[PDB]
Amino acid sequence: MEELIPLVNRLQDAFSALGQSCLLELPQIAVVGGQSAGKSSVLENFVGRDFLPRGSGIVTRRPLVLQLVTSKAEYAEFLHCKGKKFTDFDEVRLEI
Repeated sequence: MEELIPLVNRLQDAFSALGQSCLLELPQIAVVGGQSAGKSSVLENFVGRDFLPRGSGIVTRRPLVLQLVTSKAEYAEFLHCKGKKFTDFDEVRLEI
């Protein structure tokens, strides 16, 4: 169809910021894998940049909603970082 993924992204974003995500958990993809499965590398190969935390033991302690949008430019933005544009993906991991 046309504009389904970006539309639901807006819905997810709208549901994300006003914490009432109990109504949510609506259709979307959830990533499940062992610590040794290397699921982090798969995601990093999608973006084409390293931006996920690395360290001994589990580093991901919060559910990460990763919304990928095709664009000519390359940057990232956090909802809790209103208006700020990240161009350094090494800064992105540190922010997470």
